[PDB]
Amino acid sequence: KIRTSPTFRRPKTLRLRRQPKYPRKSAPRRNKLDHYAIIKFPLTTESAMKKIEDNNTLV
RNA sequence: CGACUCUUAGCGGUGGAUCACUCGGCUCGUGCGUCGAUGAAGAACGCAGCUAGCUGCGAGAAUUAAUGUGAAUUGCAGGUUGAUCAUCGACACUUCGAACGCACUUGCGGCCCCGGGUUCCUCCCGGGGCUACGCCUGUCUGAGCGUCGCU
Ligand SMILES: [Mg+2]
Ligand SMILES: [Mg+2]
Ligand SMILES: [Mg+2]
Ligand SMILES: [Mg+2]
Ligand SMILES: [Mg+2]
Repeated sequence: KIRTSPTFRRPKTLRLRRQPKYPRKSAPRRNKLDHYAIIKFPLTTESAMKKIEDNNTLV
């Protein structure tokens, strides 16, 4: 071939993709942060009740 | 006289000594002599109907399963096919931390696979699995006017 540049760079190298012979974890972790765990409980204070009454919103 | 002061005694205060108790120490001896990338020691934050501390525990959060035991736990409520305790082999085990995508603000990514938008056509949202350094054996892809062999 021809060398038109004075510098030497590391040649392009083919690299494989991970192909494990066994998953490291037996099962995926259950999603502990779900919709039931998102909401804990509503608020019942004076400001919350007024906010529900007028602003059409929940707390 | 009366006040004040002093002494002694009774009683009452003040104080917490002495004595008697002791689920604590100290010392000696005996058997065993076991941590961690399958993530340790340590730290942080959370978890109880009423819970601050101590203790216990980890979003399955003062505990799940299993076994033994056999009618309680208790401060107040409430509700034998096994209550409560103990054992502990199944399961689970938040964030940091050797701490591991990059940094330490919990900020910013990349790749692959799923569920929402789509009805993959790409974005966007959610979920899951990987993405640290060094090193060993093997595999693949390479480099060298290094040593050569055929053209
Ligand atoms: Mg006196
Ligand atoms: Mg608490
Ligand atoms: Mg049980
Ligand atoms: Mg039982
Ligand atoms: Mg900064």
